[PDB]
Amino acid sequence: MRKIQVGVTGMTCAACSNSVEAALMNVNGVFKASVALLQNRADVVFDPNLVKEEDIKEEIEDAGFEAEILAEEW
Ligand SMILES: [Li+]
Ligand SMILES: [Zn+2]
Repeated sequence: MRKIQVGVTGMTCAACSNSVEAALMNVNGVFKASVALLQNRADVVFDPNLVKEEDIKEEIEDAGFEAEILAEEW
């Protein structure tokens, strides 16, 4: 696995953050998704054999938000 810190804009309630988490957990290859409503962040642990950063970004976009990778954690 690798871990990325994704920036997300548009989340303004608990349901929003939950929706982003749910969306991410439905992406094949994503092991863990932790969303921080207050910080415009979604931290994602994923298997690069099965999914990449762009796909993670796209899943968040498809959910209804805007996203870009902020940093690689490990
Ligand atoms: Li925010
Ligand atoms: Zn909301």
